[PDB]
Amino acid sequence: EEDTAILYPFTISGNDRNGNFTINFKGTPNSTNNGCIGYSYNGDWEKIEWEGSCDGNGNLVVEVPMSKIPAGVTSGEIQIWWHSGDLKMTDYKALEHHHHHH
Ligand SMILES: C[As](C)(=O)[O-]
Repeated sequence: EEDTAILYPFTISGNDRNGNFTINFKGTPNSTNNGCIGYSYNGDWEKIEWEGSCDGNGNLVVEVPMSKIPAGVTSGEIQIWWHSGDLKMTDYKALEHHHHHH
């Protein structure tokens, strides 16, 4: 699982579930891609799947409602699974956290 995916750990509030978890990916223009927002919940690893294509500028914005992550969850990993060309996460915003991946 971890070993074949490209990994981006995160932590969040256990309580606040307003808005979206928004993720910016940069990659080959017109590539197709998928992955998840994974997290631990009561000792299970749960996955919210995402998928999309990069546009002509190489950009892919993924939006996942925060409501999909159960209350009490405080940590996880954004993962890239399939990437037809190149893909990397550059940024995400969840709740009050504006994160840049250097
Ligand atoms: C605010 As930061 C250190 O997660 O880019």
